[PDB]
Amino acid sequence: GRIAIPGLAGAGNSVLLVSNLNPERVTPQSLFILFGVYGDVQRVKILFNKKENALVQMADGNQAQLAMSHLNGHKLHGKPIRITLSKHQNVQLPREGQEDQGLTKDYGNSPLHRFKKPGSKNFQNIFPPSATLHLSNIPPSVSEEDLKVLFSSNGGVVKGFKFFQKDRKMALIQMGSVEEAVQALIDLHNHDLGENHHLRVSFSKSTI
RNA sequence: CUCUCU
RNA sequence: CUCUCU
Repeated sequence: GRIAIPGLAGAGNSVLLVSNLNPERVTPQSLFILFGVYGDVQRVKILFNKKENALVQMADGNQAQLAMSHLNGHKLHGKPIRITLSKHQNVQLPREGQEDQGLTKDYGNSPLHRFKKPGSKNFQNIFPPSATLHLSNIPPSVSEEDLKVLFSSNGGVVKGFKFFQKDRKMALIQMGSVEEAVQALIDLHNHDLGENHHLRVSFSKSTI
């Protein structure tokens, strides 16, 4: 009789097979915002411009499971994303400053995101995609009237909005749909006014 | 000059 | 049509 495949037992891999995307319209940064709220990309391999495919490396297999749970089938920019638990474990990283520039993005020392093992404070603000938003790291350099233009730029129905007088880094906001709220996260998370002064974006725990 | 719930 | 194109 023929031989078997001993590598077929390869589960809990911490990588994701990320497939069926439109690489014409979704960047390593858009991926990084999404997968990095859910579970923290250490790397983003993209194969080439018409493979329609990527091979993501996340912090842990349970965090990869949660990212998959929110992103397998996701509606962004055109095509529905496809995902599975992969078969790999690491990516090689090409060179010191070549092709890692967009096709093997090193987030192992990210400029602005990280996670740890479960039970850390890092997990406290992960919420499922909802029409209601919770917004943070907001500088004195903007007001209510500016933040309306940010979320209106999405197209764009701002339902609701209350600034946080109690703790002035923050606001609560709401949109007319979940897809508006999702694309407002994809847009405005890390919209930079300065070196630490940028928008930070989650879905809400609670209502306005 | 760093993280996120009213 | 589902994975390392340096």
